Amino acid sequence: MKEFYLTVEQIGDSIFERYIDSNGRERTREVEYKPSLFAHCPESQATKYFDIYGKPCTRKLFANMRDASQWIKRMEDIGLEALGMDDFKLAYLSDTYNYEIKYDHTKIRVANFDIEVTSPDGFPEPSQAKHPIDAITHYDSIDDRFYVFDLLNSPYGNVEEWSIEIAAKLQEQGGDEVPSEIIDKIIYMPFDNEKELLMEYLNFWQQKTPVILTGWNVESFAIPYVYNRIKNIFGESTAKRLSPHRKTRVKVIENMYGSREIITLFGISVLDYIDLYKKFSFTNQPSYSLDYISEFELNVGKLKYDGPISKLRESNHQRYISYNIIAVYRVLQIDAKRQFINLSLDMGYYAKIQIQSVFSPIKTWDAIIFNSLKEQNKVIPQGRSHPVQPYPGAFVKEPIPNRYKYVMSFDLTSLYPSIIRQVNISPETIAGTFKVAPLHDYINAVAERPSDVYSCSPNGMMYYKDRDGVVPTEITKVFNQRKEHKGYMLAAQRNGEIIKEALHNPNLSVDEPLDVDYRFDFSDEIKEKIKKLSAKSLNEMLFRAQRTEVAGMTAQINRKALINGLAGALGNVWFRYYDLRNATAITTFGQMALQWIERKVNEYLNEVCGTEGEAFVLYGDTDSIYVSADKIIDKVGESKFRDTNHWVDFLDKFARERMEPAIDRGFREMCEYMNNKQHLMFMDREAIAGPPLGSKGIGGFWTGKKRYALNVWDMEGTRYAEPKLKIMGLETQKSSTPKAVQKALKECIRRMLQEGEESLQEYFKEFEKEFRQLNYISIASVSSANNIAKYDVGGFPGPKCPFHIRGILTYNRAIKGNIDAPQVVEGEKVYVLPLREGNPFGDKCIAWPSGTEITDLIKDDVLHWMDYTVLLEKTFIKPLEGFTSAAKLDYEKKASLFDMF
DNA sequence: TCGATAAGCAGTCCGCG
DNA sequence: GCGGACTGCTTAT
Ligand SMILES: Cc1cn([C@H]2C[C@H](O)[C@@H](COP(=O)(O)OP(=O)(O)OP(=O)(O)O)O2)c(=O)[nH]c1=O
Ligand SMILES: [Ca+2]
Ligand SMILES: [Ca+2]
Ligand SMILES: [Ca+2]
Ligand SMILES: [Ca+2]
Ligand SMILES: [Ca+2]
Repeated sequence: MKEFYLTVEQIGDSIFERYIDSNGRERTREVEYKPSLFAHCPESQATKYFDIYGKPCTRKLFANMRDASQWIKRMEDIGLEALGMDDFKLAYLSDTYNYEIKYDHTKIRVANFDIEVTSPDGFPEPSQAKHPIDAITHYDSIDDRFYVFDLLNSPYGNVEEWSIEIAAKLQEQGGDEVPSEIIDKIIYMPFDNEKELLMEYLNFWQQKTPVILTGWNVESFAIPYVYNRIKNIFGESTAKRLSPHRKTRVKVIENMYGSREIITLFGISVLDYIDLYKKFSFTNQPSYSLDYISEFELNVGKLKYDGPISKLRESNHQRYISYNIIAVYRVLQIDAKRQFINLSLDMGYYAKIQIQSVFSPIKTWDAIIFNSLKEQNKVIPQGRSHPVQPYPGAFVKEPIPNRYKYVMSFDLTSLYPSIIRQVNISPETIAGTFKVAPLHDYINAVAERPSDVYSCSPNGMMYYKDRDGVVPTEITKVFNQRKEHKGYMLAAQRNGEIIKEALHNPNLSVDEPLDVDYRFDFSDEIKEKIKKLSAKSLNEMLFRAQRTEVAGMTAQINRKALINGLAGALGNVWFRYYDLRNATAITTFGQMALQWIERKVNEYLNEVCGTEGEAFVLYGDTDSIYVSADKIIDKVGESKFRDTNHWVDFLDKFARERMEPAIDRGFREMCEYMNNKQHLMFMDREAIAGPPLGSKGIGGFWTGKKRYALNVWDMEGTRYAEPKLKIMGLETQKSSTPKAVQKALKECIRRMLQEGEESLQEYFKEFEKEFRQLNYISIASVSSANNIAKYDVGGFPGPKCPFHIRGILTYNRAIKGNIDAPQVVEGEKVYVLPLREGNPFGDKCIAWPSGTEITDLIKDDVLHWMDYTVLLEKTFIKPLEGFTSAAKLDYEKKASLFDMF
């Protein structure tokens, strides 16, 4: 097999590399790598190395990496550019793996672990590590085993061995319900003392050294705790055995308001799953506790136990260990669904970076571009310092707030990367500038044509047309990957809808789910078989289809994020290729493209309708337009349609056969006007929206920019079994909105769009009547909590204290003198509830850690004093008033002359 | 929260005769 | 009461 790296590090003048050799074995080597860097040289000096601008360079080969680094410093002292890849391990990988890396995941040791630490005096600080580690569960992907290290004797209590038999039993049998599918994969090791546990853990680690190390909060808690605890008991040298090269570093992570420490383990790639989830999931969650996320992702119930976690080991060691094991498994289950480890491996090996560098789009692109240029013997420029400067972004149209009955939307494919490719925007393709007119002059095609030679953006930039820049070349490769995965995602989605339709008529039989590839549209044969399947088999196929869609989503949306990240990186001062001329060339072109096509679409539809100056485009944001289709429907007449699907088909046909060719013509003209390299503005129909045929539903409404709701029948070619609400920006979509209120507001919107005013009024009256029965957590607002200390003046709110911070201060006074009470953590999220006048907490609100029940000794008081009236007005009535006033609708029935009867 | 801009709403402070 | 200036937070793209 072809060899591939596992990890790479620079330690002084050595590269330490772990890799898989040609026989599939894991090996380690130390290489005295001699790096090369570059200086510009005279034209008269023959060379094969040229910088990205075609200027000749001489290669300087250094005796060692320290010499190269020192040379860079002296070049800065002299005032001359030191060219080349200054991150020597990236150059090492580029030299050692000079081919497309083919990796085998089955050879990569992926470790998932979780520790338990009993602490009687609050949160066990990892930097102090003053309490015994009393459980470790460590799952190894190569062995496919859960290794459980269980401390039986502690200063906080001596316990009996954990029982695998009780663990397996149902909770209704007094068991822990450790899933049957992992029971046979548990290797249980009890220990008489903590020293023996840790020494054995280190020996085990030495034998089965993680390449990828993950878990939940492992980077911020488990790893620093283990390192520091071992350091405290045994000394530094023993603690450093967590690194295969025996090198570690305390790394200070700084943010806007403070800093924290993590432990860098040289020769390991830590991908904390909480951070993978935050980067790759495109959710914003009210809580990031593993129980919360597990419930959300997997629909598994919260791990239930009695009493505080600090007393769980002594009271119920059996459950304590079982829950530690289950916690490790839950992360594996989330990964089986979301496939973020797979994604990280894919991207990391593609870029030829340390796998953990996938968190950095700048590092990822630096390596991709470096490797690409190196293939041509080209030499990358030195990174430079730049002052942070604001720059303009997208255009967003101001909508007229209203109901909008029939709506068809259109959206440009991968806009910013398509602009880069079309215009040919790259550091080395800049050709010069032209004299800019106001943007509206380009939008209306009245400005002078920018160039007859070069490809242009309306920000004034011109670009070469003779050859693709490296940025366009490399962005295209990843775009093509993204496109393939999006195809699989949408097929799985369409396949899901076929199964949903079939589920209306399940067969009374005993059968099996069909063995099918959900990434491809179901054949006629598969469709016929599906229509004969039981509900049991259909539901299993639906689950599998949806899992396939999720896998496709992960792969596509994050490749989209990477390519959009390249466009963004051009506006980040830390990027080697930072250039506001290029960043603004993209964003300004986008503003033109949107408003240009708004004009073209209005012109086309006014022509087909025989009108003049009417606005068919009601809204647009960045690269999308929303077109009022009322007049199109009315031209045939609603009476002519058999059912909802009939007019959806009609609009689908109209969009594809009439509107898209008109849009294409408009963009081809724009390409000519800007003299671009290649026409790549591809705007396709996205949504078809409207009320159900014959209903009083309003179809859709806008309240303002980035705030709208549509009743969608078809999305990008997926024809839904049931209409789907596309709600953007409204409170139903905000993690800050109480859970039960999101739900209520969504139903109000559903009724508005699908059923009409009277239905909305019926629901509102009921919610208002019953909402005080809702669980307090379900009606609590959510907020991130920053700068608690800034606004804390002797335990009371300082000037300008935010509402949620005031709530935290209230909580802090209420729990004062309790080392056991859950502390609000700076930077994390809180639930917030308003309090009625004259409450014993002495303020108008209280807040506590999100994803948790408020502590028992104040819970009863919070419940008694919760201000339901304020809660309803602020979170429910105010947003609903916004929706209905925009839609020109009343949520309460207005008095009429009929009331006389 | 270590790892592009536009723009919405909640809330504080305080003016607005 | 509402709005503008400002902070804080959370979206859409
Ligand atoms: C979502 C997103 C978009 N954008 C910019 C770049 C996008 O090209 C542009 C439009 O966003 P989208 O329409 O969401 O995405 P897209 O056009 O890139 O891809 P597609 O429609 O094919 O799924 O907005 C960002 O800069 N960062 C982001 O995170
Ligand atoms: Ca735990
Ligand atoms: Ca788009
Ligand atoms: Ca599309
Ligand atoms: Ca059937
Ligand atoms: Ca879009």
